[PDB]
Amino acid sequence: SMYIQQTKPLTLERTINLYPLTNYTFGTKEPLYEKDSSVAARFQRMREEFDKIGMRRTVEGVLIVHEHRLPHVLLLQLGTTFFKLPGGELNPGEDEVEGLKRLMTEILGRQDQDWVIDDCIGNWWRPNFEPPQYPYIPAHITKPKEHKKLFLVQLQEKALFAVPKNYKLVAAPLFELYDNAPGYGPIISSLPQLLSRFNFIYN
Amino acid sequence: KPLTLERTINLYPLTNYTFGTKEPLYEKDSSVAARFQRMREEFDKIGMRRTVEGVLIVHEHRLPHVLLLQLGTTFFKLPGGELNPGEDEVEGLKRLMTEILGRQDDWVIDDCIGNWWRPNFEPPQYPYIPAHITKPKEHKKLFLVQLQEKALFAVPKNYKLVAAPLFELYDNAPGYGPIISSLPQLLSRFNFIYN
Repeated sequence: SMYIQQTKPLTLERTINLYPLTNYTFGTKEPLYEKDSSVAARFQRMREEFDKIGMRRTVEGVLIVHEHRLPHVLLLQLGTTFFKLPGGELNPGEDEVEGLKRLMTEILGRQDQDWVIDDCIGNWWRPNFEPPQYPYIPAHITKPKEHKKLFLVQLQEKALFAVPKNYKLVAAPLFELYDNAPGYGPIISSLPQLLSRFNFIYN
Repeated sequence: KPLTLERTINLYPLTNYTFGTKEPLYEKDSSVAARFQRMREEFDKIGMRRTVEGVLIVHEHRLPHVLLLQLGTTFFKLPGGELNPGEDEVEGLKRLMTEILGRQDDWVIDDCIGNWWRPNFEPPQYPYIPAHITKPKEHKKLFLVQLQEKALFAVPKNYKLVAAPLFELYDNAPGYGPIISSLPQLLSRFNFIYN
């Protein structure tokens, strides 16, 4: 009866399976402390390291679930108001995906689980030892101080995480992130646009 | 590296392309009111409006620029338009590209870059489907269109084709709208080669 069809290229249509938020639960592991204690000290360390080992390379993972067919991104919350993606700083000679895998495990990994990381979703660059970041390398900037790379991390149907005691794991709908740098910063707030190309299935 | 981890794209100078001039193209709707009425009437007929849009990119001194169509001082748009019922999205975009930028006298489209959704017969659009919206009235799909090394475009008299740098678009929703101004973000995953 039926004819056999191709296969669409995954560049044209990238399909991702999403599962209920209630399929994902977490436990508690030992606290993970911030290396820097202030915004002034954060850019001092960044400056000190740049003179020695060059541009900082950070990688971040975007984990997506659904609740009633609405995509939600998983975020780490430190002390109510500071939201972040799981991820961090690569070591100087470290591969990007392997690095993110190590950092994903450090921050979310159970203690008794392999990460599927096959999609780059965007890049952000920091021209100066200062807050501003851009989804491009700004004109005339030859040595940016940080390169931040974002990846989509696909979840299995069910996952159990272990989260450092000082953090909470939350789930934010794309409509709460959209146009909301005050609440989530310029990177997390633009995930709705960065994620708009994926064809999500709601399982 | 897999194409899902690294898309490498070839960019060429803006001096590798010329503009031509053909006959004026006029919009199917004569006003803003009339534009949202036709959408209403057609949704009754054939359902959700399907539109497709192309992002054509060049470089100027190692800097990426998006090609936009300008309708006099303030109004900017991407090349694209409405698909016919049951039309292939990529073939439809190719038809619409030629209708706009092709002359009287060969588009490479391999990447989807974004999706936008219109919940009501009104201006606001979103890069996701809003809560409780089961019937969006328009679905807009965006593709990176890959340019040949050199090309000749034909631009209708009432339009100007302009090359907009990404820094001009970024965080400039009032100048360019929520879609055009978010193209820097949508293009950030690509690895551009400046030939």
